[PDB]
Amino acid sequence: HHHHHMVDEILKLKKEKGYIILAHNYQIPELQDIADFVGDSLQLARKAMELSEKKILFLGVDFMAELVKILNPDKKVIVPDRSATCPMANRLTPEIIREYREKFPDAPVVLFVNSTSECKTLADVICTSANAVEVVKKLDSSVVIFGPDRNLGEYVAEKTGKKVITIPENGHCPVHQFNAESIDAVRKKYPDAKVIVHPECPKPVRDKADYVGSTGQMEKIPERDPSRIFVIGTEIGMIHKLKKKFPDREFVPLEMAVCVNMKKNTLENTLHALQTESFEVILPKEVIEKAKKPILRMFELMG
Ligand code: SF4
Ligand SMILES: [Cl-]
Ligand SMILES: [Cl-]
Repeated sequence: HHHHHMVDEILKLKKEKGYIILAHNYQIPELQDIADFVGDSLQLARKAMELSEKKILFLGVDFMAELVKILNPDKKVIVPDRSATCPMANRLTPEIIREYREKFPDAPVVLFVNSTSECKTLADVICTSANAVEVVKKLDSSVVIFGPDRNLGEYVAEKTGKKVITIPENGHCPVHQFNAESIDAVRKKYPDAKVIVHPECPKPVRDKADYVGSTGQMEKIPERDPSRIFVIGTEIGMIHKLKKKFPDREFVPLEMAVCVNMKKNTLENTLHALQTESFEVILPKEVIEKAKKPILRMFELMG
């Protein structure tokens, strides 16, 4: 009854106070269901650019809320838990970027969107899981600096044939460290299922999958693949999203994988956020201006 109370009050306050709710794919299902749009980080930031509303309640982690703010600088962006963050992103530092630029000055700095806003001010181009191959393909250089995810960087090297210098050392997402034995098991249990895993997964997992793709790419695979069962190698929130879009398919987690930071957002603190209209995401004007440069370069490459 309190969830119904909270859901009803959340819906009431968002209309009353003029908020659009954007939720990342990895939010708990109860928050996905009250959001106006559910998607990946860049998808939500670009969706916000289209909106006539000027107030956004963002449900994800801090670098994503900040990406919304960078591309929507004149909108008020609030989050329910100001400590929700990406530990992988936080392991890459300005000092490491500057060190590697000095070592490899002819190598463009390609930063995965899962990166701090401060790191973005130092990057030559931003990329996402879905466009990293195309972005690195179109760059002039046969060598790039790439971070913060080593698995994604090595996947890009495989697909482009280019040299990819990854930073920091052992940059990785703990959520996507499935083991390849999980794929061996599902091949036995569901011999006709299609296995889709994220490019942030380790190479033995990527190489055993039917598809490697971002969450956005996962959402599009059943549009062209009629298989009845998909096994999904990413954070558990995506199962809810996929089942909602394709109710006549079955979606099976490769393993249970939970991002603790994504789960910091709850109905209760989401309600608190609408009641208090906090916590506002604020970036210095200078950070927004500098971080926009590699984001626009990414838009330009994607043509
Ligand atoms: S799922 Fe991994 S990459 Fe995404 S926010 Fe959580 S820790 Fe960071
Ligand atoms: Cl704006
Ligand atoms: Cl993520």
